[PDB]
Amino acid sequence: QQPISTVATLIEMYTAGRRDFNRAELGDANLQNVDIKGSDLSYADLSTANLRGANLRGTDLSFADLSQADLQDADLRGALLMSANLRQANLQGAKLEKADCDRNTHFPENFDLLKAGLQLK
Repeated sequence: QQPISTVATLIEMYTAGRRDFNRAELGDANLQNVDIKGSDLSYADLSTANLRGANLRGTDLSFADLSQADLQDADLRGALLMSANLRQANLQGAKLEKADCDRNTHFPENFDLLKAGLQLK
């Protein structure tokens, strides 16, 4: 195997039933409105990815680089965000209720974790 490095391939495999996309290199991927719920994206590079409206429910995004990702209106409910880098992510309208984080998750500056519904882990 190899880490996935293209949208086409990610989406082809995901509908093939694959869910391990550990270490995916998708740093500038256009993933607007995709449904990849339940995928393992831990350690992925999504640093300038367009994830607007994406369904990321129940995904494992631990250690992922989402530092300047566009997550507007994305669904992250139940996702694992421990040690993820969301430092300058656009989280407007994103749904984070019951997503899990830890002391090492880097959220944006004014981001209200309580109102967002985050859980510690």
